[PDB]
Amino acid sequence: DRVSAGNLRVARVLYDFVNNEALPGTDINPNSFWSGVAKVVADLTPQNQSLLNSRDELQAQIDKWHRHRVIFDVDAYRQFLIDIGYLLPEPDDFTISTSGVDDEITMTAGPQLVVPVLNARFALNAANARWGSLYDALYGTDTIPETESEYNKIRGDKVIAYARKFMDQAVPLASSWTNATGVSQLQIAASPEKFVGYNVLLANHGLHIEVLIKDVILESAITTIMDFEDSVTAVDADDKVRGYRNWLGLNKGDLTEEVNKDGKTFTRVLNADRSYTTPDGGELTLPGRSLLFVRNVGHLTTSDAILVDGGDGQEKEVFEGIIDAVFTGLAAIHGLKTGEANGPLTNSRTGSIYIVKPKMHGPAEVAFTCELFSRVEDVLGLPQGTLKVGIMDEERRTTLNLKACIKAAADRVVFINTGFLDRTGDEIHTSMEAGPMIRKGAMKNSTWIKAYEDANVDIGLAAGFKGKAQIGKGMWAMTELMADMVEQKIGQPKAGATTAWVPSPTAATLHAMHYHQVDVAAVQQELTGQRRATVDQLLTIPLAKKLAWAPEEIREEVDNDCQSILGYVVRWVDQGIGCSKVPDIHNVALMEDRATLRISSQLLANWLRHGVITSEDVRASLERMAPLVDQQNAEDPAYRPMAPNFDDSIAFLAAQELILSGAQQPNGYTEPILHRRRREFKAQ
Ligand SMILES: [Mg+2]
Ligand SMILES: [Mg+2]
Ligand SMILES: [Mg+2]
Repeated sequence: DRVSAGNLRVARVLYDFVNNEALPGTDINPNSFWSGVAKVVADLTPQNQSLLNSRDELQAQIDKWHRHRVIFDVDAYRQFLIDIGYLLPEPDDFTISTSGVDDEITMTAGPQLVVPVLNARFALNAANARWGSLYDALYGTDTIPETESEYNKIRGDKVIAYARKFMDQAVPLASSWTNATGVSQLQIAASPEKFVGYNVLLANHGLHIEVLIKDVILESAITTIMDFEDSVTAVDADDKVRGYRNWLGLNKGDLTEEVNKDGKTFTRVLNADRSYTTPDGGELTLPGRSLLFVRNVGHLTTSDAILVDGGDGQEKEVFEGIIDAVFTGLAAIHGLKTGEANGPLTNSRTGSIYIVKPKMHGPAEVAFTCELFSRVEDVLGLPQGTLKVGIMDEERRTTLNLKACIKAAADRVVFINTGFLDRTGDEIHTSMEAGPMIRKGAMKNSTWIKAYEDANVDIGLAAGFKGKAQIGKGMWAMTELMADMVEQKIGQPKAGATTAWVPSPTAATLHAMHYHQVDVAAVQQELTGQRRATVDQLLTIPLAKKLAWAPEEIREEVDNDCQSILGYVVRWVDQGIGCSKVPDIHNVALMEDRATLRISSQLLANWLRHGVITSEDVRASLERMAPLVDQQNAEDPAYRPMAPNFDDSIAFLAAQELILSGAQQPNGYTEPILHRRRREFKAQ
């Protein structure tokens, strides 16, 4: 069940999906498509492999360098990084030129949702999360404490009062909103231009508020990243094709999903755009859906969805990132076109497609991404420059060369984002040989992470992002702890981030309040010109000093890390579920994703390498945490317990192998082990 398409031996499920579902309506001759795809693969594969080899070669050099330099000669270290080509010169100041970009990205500051593309139900909700009920968000979360079955009026009243107080912040009266006796320029029984329409529609900081006359709706997830990478499990052509079909469906605009509850079924569909009467009596139409990005995989992994003849290989698995650019690009044409075969809805209003590119190391790797995109646009007949790139700043070689990384994509970049979880994973792996690292929770307060976050913004603004491309920060992982999020996450817009990552539609609605409270444009303007971080700060390796930890602190870290690896991996391996809510050793429900795994496994691998803990301690902790995870999953009938037969569980062995072999994984990446182990489970 592979179709010969010249040099490509394509899994039929993929071949049929492309020819039967994706190609018609694109005006791309099917034979030209496969031939052109063959050629991109032939031409770009050697450079892809070469880039990966450079990764390994640099890491080998750093490992060796630390063998005797074990401490700290900062100057010698820095000059070594220069000599080996790890740290490259900063180019001169420039301004990005990226154009054809939507207003959601250039003009608006607000939340950005990330969702697993493989889950249609979740994807649909994510795309529809552009608008959400503040009342539902308040009532349904701990943002309104339970202090002091059916609706509860004493809660609803707190909800109403909270929204009222929010109204006084975002759309202030001339002379609280509470005292309003009714509404009719708008009148209530400060800035009159914040009345934009009715069907009552208000705008503050470029974001809409709708008061139903009853409820307050907030424009919430302005943009949404449909994720093929860390939040999904996709290890073969079957899984990939599920992902590509959902993405195709979102871009056609006809993705639907049946939802059955309480003996009733409703079909989930995409929301229409929203019409209003303007105050002059004219018409206004606003987007009903989040502007969609897609997160492709990075440069590392290969996929047997296509096996390749020619070049330097023998039926070589194709590079996954290459095929993601092709197939996510192809599907996204329908989100730009308006013919009969292209579905009822479009995504961009401006002729762009937005791909998030993760896990890139350094400017050559950004240049290669841009060439891939260029070659794909050629095969697809999209104008050059249509595939715009969201750059994840989440690898040390990228952070340290960030200005050159942006310049390498100056014509295509629509964001940068501090993917802080991967970035910490890379920090640990890169300096693995330097000595034992501080605890995961100490990393938050480290010199390097502070310079990483600040540099990103500075370099962004210095490259002229204000008004042209987002500057983003990272995910809030604690899904039930929304009072904490409303309290803490205001820090990101206050730091000049025009966007930050949220885990669900409800979190998007609550985080949107922060952008009403903080004028991110003015914050960005006050940041303009400032230089708040240094290369020497970034190069401060977060090594633990001696006598850093009482033995209980060591033990708390180990169990916490093992429980989190196990809770996430067991669902990954046994169920093919890539984004799980997993309760830590302190109880709290977290969004675990592959990057959370990278951090935990690398920290443990580092502690093992330097004798902070033993192999025996690791096994012991894993065995102790297994049944806790089994217990957490008990009410799920699809779950199979890991205990007591730990060595018969592929999931368990996968968690063990991530830690015990963690030091040998390229840059600490979890895919080689996880992909291997998921395939093993499927074939069992
Ligand atoms: Mg369409
Ligand atoms: Mg649209
Ligand atoms: Mg990441």
